[PDB]
Amino acid sequence: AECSVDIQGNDQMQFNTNAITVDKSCKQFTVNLSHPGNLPKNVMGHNWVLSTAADMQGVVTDGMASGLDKDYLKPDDSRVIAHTKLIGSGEKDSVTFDVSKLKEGEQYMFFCTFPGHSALMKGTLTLK
Ligand SMILES: [Cu+2]
Repeated sequence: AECSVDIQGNDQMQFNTNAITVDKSCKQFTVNLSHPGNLPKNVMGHNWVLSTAADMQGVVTDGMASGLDKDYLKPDDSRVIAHTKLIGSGEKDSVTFDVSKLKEGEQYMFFCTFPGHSALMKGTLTLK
């Protein structure tokens, strides 16, 4: 089983994957995010945030009102399962989480919470 995935967030406000499959055999799953763009995090910042499909809209909405200093995330938001930090050009960050935090038959969504980005920067994550 491949228990990790390398994802990129660029200046065109896009992730390089629209779907992630987490194999059931994995105990932990790792997401390695990088920013191959030229723009700084205050204008084109990207983070990889995971939540259930049902909680996405809430996380994104409250996230934007939180500000840059809060990584565009509502402090202690229980709806967030896992997340990388907000990164800009030339930066990278990884996040590892327990696969047991996920369940079969529930749709998950990964997305960037920087203002307006989730319009394009989002995708599905499923446990199979
Ligand atoms: Cu972004």
